[PDB]
Amino acid sequence: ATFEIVNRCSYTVWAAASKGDAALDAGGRQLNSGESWTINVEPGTNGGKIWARTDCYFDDSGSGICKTGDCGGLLRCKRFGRPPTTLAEFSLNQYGKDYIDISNIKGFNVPMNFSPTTRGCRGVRCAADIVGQCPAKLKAPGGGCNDACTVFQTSEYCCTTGKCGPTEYSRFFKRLCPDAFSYVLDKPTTVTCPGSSNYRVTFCPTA
Repeated sequence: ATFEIVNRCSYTVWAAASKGDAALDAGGRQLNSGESWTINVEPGTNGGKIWARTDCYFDDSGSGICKTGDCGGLLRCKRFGRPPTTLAEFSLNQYGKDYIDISNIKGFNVPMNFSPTTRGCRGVRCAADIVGQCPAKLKAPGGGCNDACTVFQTSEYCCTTGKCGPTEYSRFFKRLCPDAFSYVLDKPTTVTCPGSSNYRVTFCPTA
């Protein structure tokens, strides 16, 4: 119900929180190095995601653009962010439980730790330097490292028929970040927590 979004990176980022068809709390906010943003997420939200955006520019009305994770050019996101985007995923109060995970299925742009601040479970993280190690063909000019489905648009990478296996590209993300989904059908890396737990999403955790 309460998430703290901390930016431990030495660079500014524009946090974002959405569930695809609506914002979570204010949906987005500028987050300078060291600043923390506290938001409230309604119990039961399904398919919620938190992520960071880099190199953004917003006018007074709140309209603009970012190089990674841009959401329809809005400061306060309603829709999901545009790849590459390391994703903090969660579905709350699902059958008495809470479910969280980190995903690289949509690429990686910023290192991240996702941990409960209440008891009953553990957190997950993906802090390796994926952007610096990013394969030549996946590097995104705007910054970040694209997932292979975003770059090649193939049934295999996008797991279109719900029938797909790991790939050299998915193995890259998996190699650097074991505890994060590297592709749609990756062995679940989801964590189960008590219903209504509180959480903290830290960007650049080992920074």
